[PDB]
Amino acid sequence: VKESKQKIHVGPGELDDYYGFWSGGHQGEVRVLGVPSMRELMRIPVFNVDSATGWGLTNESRHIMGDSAKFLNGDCHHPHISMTDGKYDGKYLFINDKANSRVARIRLDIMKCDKMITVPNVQAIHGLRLQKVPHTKYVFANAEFIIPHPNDGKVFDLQDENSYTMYNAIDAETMEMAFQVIVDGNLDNTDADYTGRFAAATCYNSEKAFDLGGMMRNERDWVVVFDIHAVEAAVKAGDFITLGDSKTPVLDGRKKDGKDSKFTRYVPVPKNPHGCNTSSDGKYFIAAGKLSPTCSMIAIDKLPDLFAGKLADPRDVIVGEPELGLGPLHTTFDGRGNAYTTLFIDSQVVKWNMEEAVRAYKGEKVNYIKQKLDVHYQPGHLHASLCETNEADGKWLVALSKFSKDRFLPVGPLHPENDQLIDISGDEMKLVHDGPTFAEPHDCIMARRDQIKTKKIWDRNDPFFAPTVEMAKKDGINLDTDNKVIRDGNKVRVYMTSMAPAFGVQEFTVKQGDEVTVTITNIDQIEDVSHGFVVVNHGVSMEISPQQTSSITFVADKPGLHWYYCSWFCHALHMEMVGRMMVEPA
Amino acid sequence: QKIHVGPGELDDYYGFWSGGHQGEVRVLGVPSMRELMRIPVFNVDSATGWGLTNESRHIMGDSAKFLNGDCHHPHISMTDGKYDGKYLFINDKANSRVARIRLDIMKCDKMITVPNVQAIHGLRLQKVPHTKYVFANAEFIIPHPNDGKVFDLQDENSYTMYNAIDAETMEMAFQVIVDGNLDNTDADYTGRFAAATCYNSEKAFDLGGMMRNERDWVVVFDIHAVEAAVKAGDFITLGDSKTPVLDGRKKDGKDSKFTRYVPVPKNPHGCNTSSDGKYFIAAGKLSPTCSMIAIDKLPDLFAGKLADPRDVIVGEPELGLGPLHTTFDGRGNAYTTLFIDSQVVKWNMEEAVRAYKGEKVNYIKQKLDVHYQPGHLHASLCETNEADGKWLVALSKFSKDRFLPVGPLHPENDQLIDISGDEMKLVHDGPTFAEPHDCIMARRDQIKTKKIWDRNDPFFAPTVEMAKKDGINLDTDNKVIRDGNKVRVYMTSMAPAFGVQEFTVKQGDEVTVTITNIDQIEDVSHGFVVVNHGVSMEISPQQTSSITFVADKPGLHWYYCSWFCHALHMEMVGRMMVEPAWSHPQ
Ligand code: CUZ
Ligand code: CUZ
Ligand code: CUA
Ligand code: CUA
Ligand SMILES: [Ca+2]
Ligand SMILES: [Ca+2]
Ligand SMILES: [Cl-]
Ligand SMILES: [Cl-]
Ligand SMILES: [Cl-]
Ligand SMILES: [K+]
Ligand SMILES: [K+]
Ligand code: NA
Ligand code: NA
Repeated sequence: VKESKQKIHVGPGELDDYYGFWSGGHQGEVRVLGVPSMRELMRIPVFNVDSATGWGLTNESRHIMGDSAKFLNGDCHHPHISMTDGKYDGKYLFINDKANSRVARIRLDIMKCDKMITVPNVQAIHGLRLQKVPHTKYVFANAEFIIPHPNDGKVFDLQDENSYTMYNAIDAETMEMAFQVIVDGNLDNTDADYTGRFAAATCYNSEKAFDLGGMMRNERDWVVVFDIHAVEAAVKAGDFITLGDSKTPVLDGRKKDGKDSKFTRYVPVPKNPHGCNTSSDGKYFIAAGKLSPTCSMIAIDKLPDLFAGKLADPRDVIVGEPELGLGPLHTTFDGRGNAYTTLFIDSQVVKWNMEEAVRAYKGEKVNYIKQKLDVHYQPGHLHASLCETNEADGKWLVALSKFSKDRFLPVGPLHPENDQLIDISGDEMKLVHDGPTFAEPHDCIMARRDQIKTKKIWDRNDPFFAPTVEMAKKDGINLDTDNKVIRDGNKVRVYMTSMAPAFGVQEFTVKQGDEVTVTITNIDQIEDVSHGFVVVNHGVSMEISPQQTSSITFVADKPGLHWYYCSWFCHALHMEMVGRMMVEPA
Repeated sequence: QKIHVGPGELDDYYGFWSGGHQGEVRVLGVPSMRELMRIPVFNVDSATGWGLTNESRHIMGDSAKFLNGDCHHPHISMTDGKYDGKYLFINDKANSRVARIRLDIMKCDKMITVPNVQAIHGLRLQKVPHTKYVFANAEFIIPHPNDGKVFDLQDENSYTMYNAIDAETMEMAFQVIVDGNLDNTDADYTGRFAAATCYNSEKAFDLGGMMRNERDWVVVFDIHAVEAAVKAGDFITLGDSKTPVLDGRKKDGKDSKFTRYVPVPKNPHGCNTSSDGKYFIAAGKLSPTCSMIAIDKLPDLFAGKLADPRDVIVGEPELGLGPLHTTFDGRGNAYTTLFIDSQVVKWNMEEAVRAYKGEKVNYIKQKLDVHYQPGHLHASLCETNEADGKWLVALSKFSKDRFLPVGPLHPENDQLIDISGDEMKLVHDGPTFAEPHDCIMARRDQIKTKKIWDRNDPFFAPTVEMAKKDGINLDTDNKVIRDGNKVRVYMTSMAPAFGVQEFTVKQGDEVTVTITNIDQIEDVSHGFVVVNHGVSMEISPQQTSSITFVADKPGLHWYYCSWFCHALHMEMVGRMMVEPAWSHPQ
């Protein structure tokens, strides 16, 4: 007998116990919450354009985004923290972009997106998870949609032999592509084991159809399992192809005339399975059945035998398939032997014992279902604290539901999502908080307070703005001290320091049509004294936090006097922290 | 007073938070302080497609080219000095705009760029007999014309103007040229008078210059006199704008018919009408005081019956360091933020008024420490004669240690204070992104929202007229219209299927996709994303939405529904097929 009775109120002056990193869904950002208060502490722009910080407007951010800076949107579902020996190391957060086919990396010491990649020769990055062991060497990412190769407009048929999608591995540290694996069917969600050898992904479109009925035709789709050791061996030996103008090694993981690839095995699983979740004891890949009212449990310790050809049937790695309820979508773990699964249709979270499900599969009469909790309403992902690590602590559970209906004040035709906090510390789940959120977070991830270490002020050598420091070097500029205007034909480069309540350059004059770059170094050393920079009626806006250098480029297309001001309230004389751009007529 | 809203309980008040330089409006429930909705206004919203869709860009006009805004001052329309819940208005200081939000659909439905001005900062609404005018301050002095010949702020044609917008039409009504500049503004409870603070009476551009005078002033506007001069045709126009412009400057020491200038120390900031209608209260900022202007003495001031503009001042209580803003409990007490001392001071207005007559009396009742450096503050219904004295939000600019570390950029701290009793009680610390400046609360029963769209809503009526030219009936048609190098796709949607699931175009075609969500069930919203084309929008039940993009890439391109709407949501998808340009003319 142990009861669920954790404190939920975080009063003035008290601090949260966990960080929560919420995906922003089709709003495109990442949100940092405090747990258990469920208050949003910070927003990290990633695929959105952020008016406040200038992400998407500044030269530093557009350099990280590359050519994809032309997009103003993203759709990000699956945030994950890098690991060392199967435990969070607090270094990086990665997330997908389903809308423009990207993966982004966030540095958790500065809480900024510091790298972004457009995955080549695919459409729509959905599923994303990280290698756990020995550490996060690879980010694994699913491309969801089957497309022609090449996609040059000659062939549109998804049944053609060169229409397919690929599993993607990105080098976590360099954020360059490592390899791609062609698969049969498509790819939904993915997870990795606790050794580094295996990863797995659900497939819902084994039919390679484009219509709803066609995509639901097969009694079973599959989870495809990847022998990452085998893939690495083939890349190391150089036997791969490349596609288009991308140098990424491409390996063929499709079945050929019934014959298995070295790189993959296809484990039949009902039906349009969705979630793909590694148990924290590392025993199971658990696929949520969605259209089937089940989960399927793949025994990871049978996968070597499967790939060695020792097993008569790929279904032999299935060791449990418990019946849970209508519309299972995702599963998480308390570290105590229980799994917790969302039932989208029944609108519940079901708590069940994994080892008892395995014994039921053998035909033992044993009830593995422990409890069903109503949630509100239609849950998608759920996440228990540290569930993606061998330190899963069984304390907090968030169920992220898609219809809030009557749970909050009405706010028009568009409704918030309902992310509900559930106490799982004891024998019974207890619903303790309804958290409304914008734009459909899909998944979230929690970390202990002590697993995240952040900078209080920027380092002057930070790679985030090192290209800008390089530009300054070519102009002979010492960013820490200089207040100067460089003139270069019709280009103008303003460099200034800033120190509340004054910009270091408070007026400058240019010619109508000049392309103006303004670089600002915040030389305040007091924590929290951020500055801003807005040029009135020019669409220019950006953050400069303590010891940061930030820069932005715009064309002075309007003759006359044009004011600029500090947007970050920074001092009693904030309103007076202004300057003038004077534009001489053409 | 209930502080906590548990699962299944609803908040008692709506809160409408400004987003500051993040550019949106945020809808909170009070007292839980949870964010229920985001309403994009000057920001580009990836989730709903605000700034990408044709409906939103139509409302933004040419200013749709800007991806940023800086909004500070949200206010709710009134009838006879009470909220009527029809509209919310807000400023854009970055690109000189005013936006209107329709509170039944919680969307921005109108936007205006204020002509011949730079930086719309202060904004407030006429109270009586209703909100006929939106009053808005242009903060920065500029030359007229601003054509690059003259830059001097001391030129006789360099000035700023006070701005009145017709609330219902969202067209300019008039502009009043003023001496000095403009900061914040409020209106009386008769409709005759508005008032604004000025901090740059010096017409300087440097910090020392702007602080030189011991007093600036609050300028008072006789709206009756302005309206009468407009009716009589007694006005000019500036540049290409037909807005009536009136001259409220002093000339050679003689007052305008339209304005009186009340000397007030010192770089004063907040300008707040007491809920009993007695006072304009200006916060002294650099002077440790507030100055109370007796509204019932203004008739005598404009009739030349007073010896000295100071004679309308009837109190100037000393409150503490850095008074910024004042609000009201409706019980005769005022509450003022002290930015420097980092407190809210509660004081009794009538006792301050007799202390100004020399009657020694302690008008200060309590000082509450806030965390840290408060800017605006807001008591529930403070802007109406229904000011109820229950809740107070102080919106602070430095959160320092009050929340978990999240890197060099910190959240703001908006603190909920119980003022229902004699003693202010700090109950909740609410972290927020991007610097909310002001917020406004409304009782739950003052806001009436629509659960699904009306098919004749003006928000998308232009789109309906477009469809009519094509013979479309949006409620039923699934058609692809071709028109040269334009393609107009019209479809219905109903979970989990798009009404048009594939279409074919030529490379280079300009494609418009119009979607009408014909689901009738509340909260069943759909989305639309074209992979790798930067296209994303919301379509909520009974809404029509449209978006335009170029099919610049040959081949098959998937589109999908971004709003989780159904168990088969992963499968609500379609295909755009783009025929290569080398197979088509040119
Ligand atoms: Cu993209 S899917 Cu269950 Cu993760 Cu939401
Ligand atoms: Cu724009 S100022 Cu006190 Cu309102 Cu923040
Ligand atoms: Cu710098 Cu406010
Ligand atoms: Cu329509 Cu999900
Ligand atoms: Ca299938
Ligand atoms: Ca002054
Ligand atoms: Cl998953
Ligand atoms: Cl238990
Ligand atoms: Cl104010
Ligand atoms: K939703
Ligand atoms: K701040
Ligand atoms: Na990159
Ligand atoms: Na307009």
